[PDB]
Amino acid sequence: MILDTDYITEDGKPVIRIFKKENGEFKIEYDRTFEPYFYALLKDDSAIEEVKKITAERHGTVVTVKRVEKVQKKFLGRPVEVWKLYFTHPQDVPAIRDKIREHPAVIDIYEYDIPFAKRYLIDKGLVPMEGDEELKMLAFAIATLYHEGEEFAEGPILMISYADEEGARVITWKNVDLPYVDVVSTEREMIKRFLRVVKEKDPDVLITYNGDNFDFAYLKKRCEKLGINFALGRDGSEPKIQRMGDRFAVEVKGRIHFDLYPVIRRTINLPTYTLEAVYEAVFGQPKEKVYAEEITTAWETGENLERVARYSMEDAKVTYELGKEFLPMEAQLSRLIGQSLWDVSRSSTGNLVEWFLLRKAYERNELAPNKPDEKELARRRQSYEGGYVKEPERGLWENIVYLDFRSLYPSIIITHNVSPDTLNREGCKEYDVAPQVGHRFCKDFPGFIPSLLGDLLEERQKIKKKMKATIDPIERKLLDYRQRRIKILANSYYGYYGYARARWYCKECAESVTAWGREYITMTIKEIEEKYGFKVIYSDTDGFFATIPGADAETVKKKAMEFLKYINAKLPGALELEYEGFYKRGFFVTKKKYAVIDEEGKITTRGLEIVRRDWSEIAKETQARVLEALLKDGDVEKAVRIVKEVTEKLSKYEVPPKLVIHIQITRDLKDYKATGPHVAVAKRLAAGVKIRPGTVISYIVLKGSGRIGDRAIPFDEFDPTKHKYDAEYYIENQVLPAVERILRAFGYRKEDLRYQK
DNA sequence: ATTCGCAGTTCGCG
DNA sequence: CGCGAACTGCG
Ligand SMILES: Nc1ncnc2c1ncn2[C@@H]1OC[C@H](OP(=O)(O)OP(=O)(O)OP(=O)(O)O)[C@H]1O
Ligand SMILES: [Mg+2]
Repeated sequence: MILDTDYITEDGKPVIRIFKKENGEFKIEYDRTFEPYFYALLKDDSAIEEVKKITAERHGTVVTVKRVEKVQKKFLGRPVEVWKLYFTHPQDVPAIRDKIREHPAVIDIYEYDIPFAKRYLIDKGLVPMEGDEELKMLAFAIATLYHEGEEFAEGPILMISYADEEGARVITWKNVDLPYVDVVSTEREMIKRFLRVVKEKDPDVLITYNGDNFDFAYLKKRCEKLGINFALGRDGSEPKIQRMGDRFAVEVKGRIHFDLYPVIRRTINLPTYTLEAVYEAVFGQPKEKVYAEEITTAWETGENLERVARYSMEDAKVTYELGKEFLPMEAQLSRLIGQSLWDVSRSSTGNLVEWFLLRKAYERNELAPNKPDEKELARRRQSYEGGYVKEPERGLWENIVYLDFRSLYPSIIITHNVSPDTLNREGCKEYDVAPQVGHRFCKDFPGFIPSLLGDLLEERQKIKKKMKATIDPIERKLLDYRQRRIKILANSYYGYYGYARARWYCKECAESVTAWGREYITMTIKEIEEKYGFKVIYSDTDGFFATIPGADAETVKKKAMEFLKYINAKLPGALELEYEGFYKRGFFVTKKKYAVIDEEGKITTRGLEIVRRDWSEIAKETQARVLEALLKDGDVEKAVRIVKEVTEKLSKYEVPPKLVIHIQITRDLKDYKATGPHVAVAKRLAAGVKIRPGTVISYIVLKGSGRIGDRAIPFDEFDPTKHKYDAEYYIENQVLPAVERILRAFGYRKEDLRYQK
């Protein structure tokens, strides 16, 4: 099982390093034979010798062209012969590719911007994480002595806990008597103790939670203080850090640093991403949280250190369980894209498509295009129209059915052969003309990209069928996450057409897939109203909510199933309309804001203020309560009593202050053109932190009139006595708007609700 | 740093 | 105050 790939330089030569474990043994393979290259299209084959003389220099040493080869490639399905220019070192290309393209005898060059490590996997035909090997893995987490100081790693690490299959152990240098706690002399003795354990446990996957930005960054800066060689890797190297765009990540060579934080962010969407809520949302079991202020206060006095070692023991055991459930999900995802697990688990969806097509373009012998310069990327500022959101029928309806298309946008690409190489190809015999935009796509041959999208949806349906055949609630819950990732990955190919930095950028292909679907969802809605006589309530892009105004649930289900028989046969190719779910009652506020319930006791909310992160907890709590009462048995008279019991309770001072709103800071400190209630909290207290993009600023609005921007004052600087809370504003700006937008369909102009006296 | 459609707060500002 | 620009997060 190829774990990862790498390359180093020995005396000006490249040495590919293949990290793999096979038959239960770790092994490194070195390949000094592989050679970098990039293709060049020439006007004539007589001017190749005058091109074989181009010379540059990287660091004061001459750059030449090693070997030259003549191959036949296919540019967007068009045959072409380009010259393959081999070089001695991968870094020779960026020093000479710009001098070669400026040559008057060349037309253009391709495949000059690609990592030499990923090039070895694209060529040769190697897929990481491919095999039946059982990977030995352990998770670890650390506890720090954190005062409210300034420097990052000024406080020492107190206890490094780790957990594998044998259990969770803690290593501290303080007097703690527990079965799983290892006591050492000083902080230096436990860091070298952790190295002794990592080398002894022999793991291939190092699991951490936010270890990219904290743990490895903390242990490193702490070893700078103690002068310790943090040789974690199989190669014997210290954990290397690579900056990804803005943030950074840490890799351990010879192993796989599995940071669960970037993976779980995309896998499941939750209000908070603390390890307590993640373990609760995945395993249904509560986990306690002790804070650094509680840890520091407990370590200074030397008392209550049993909980700190108990909490740290939980962090290692919880991280290992999570890292064990999500590893097969990222292992297969690494097999699809064909790159290292460390890259795939933390890279964007746009790069996963980039790595996948480059591997396929080498199989199809397709010469991949290039990324745009400033000129071409400026042309791609064009926008297109896509998505038909129907104005919903405001009010409460019953016995509603949600019939949504199954992978609408990818199926349109597969069925209509939507591809840049099929777009307006003059000469073919069969065309598929797109609505409104008028683009036509050749169908004589399977175009590049639709042929790849077919097998991706087959890998998702296999996971969908495993869910039905699985009785384990947690094991089937992970499969729901896997089939959901393939859905997001498939639609990324459609958005990849609209991506300005995409190699296979085709706005026409993107605008056509949006032209379709808009035609399909409007066609499908009219077939339900004119025939069968459904009352379509609201549609977004893939489906709609339809019902019969008076028929019971039995008639609506049967008639909807017959409608599925009378649409799928009419829809061509991969286009299919499926029965996703029936619902007892459902409220539709406005566009993309609605609530719905199953026949079984549960509530599903989409777009409403409950899911919004930047709202007061009382606004989400009350809105969920008035929704829970409405969908259970109507009883709006009882729901109105709920909207008044909190406003009257808001007259007196609130419960221990919820009413915390959360808005992170985008842009950069002062790059704003307008300051709201937050940002003003960032403008103040800035002389503070770096105020880097992505910092949540939670404030509390108090005092009285005017601002807003001048009435907050966050949460860390709050006092219920000297700083009189408002107990208002939230009755007009938080709670009441998120509620009136619901009850207004019943005839309440907010004249009711309050007042006293 | 896949695409676009979407409701909404906030408020400087003639 | 009504309207628009900026800003936030969700689908
Ligand atoms: N991030 C996205 N960007 C653009 N279009 C998207 C995105 N996610 C989805 N879409 C597209 O817009 C809607 C549609 O995603 P559905 O919620 O309707 O779910 P499925 O149909 O894919 O999969 P199912 O049958 O429910 O199992 C998808 O085509
Ligand atoms: Mg969805």
